[PDB]
Amino acid sequence: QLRLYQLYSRTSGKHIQVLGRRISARGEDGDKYAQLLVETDTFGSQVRIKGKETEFYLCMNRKGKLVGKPDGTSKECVFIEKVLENNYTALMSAKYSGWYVGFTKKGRPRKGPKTRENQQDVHFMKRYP
Repeated sequence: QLRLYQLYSRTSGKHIQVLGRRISARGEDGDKYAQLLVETDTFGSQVRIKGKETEFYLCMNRKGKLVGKPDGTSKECVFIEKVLENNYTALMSAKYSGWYVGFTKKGRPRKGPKTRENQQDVHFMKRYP
């Protein structure tokens, strides 16, 4: 299943942007770089996230850095989607368990190794523009 939406960062107050190679969470509602095509496998656990504008996939490299890439074949470009008890959604790397997609209050992306599930930095709400 394919779906289109935006991811609102609990800490940054803005939406995730796939600007190209660079990833950020400073998108106003409706920002063209914040429109995300999200692919969900038949199990419902794993997702690929693609910026609709740039066509770059959101991925996490070995250094734990979030980065956009044109090629989304890598397992670094897959995330496990968890709806938490607090009703936010988190995105854990499928390649690097225990590492999460996250951002600072200024929308700067965080390093996987330095994250964990209970951090607000890694919490998101889904949004249908």
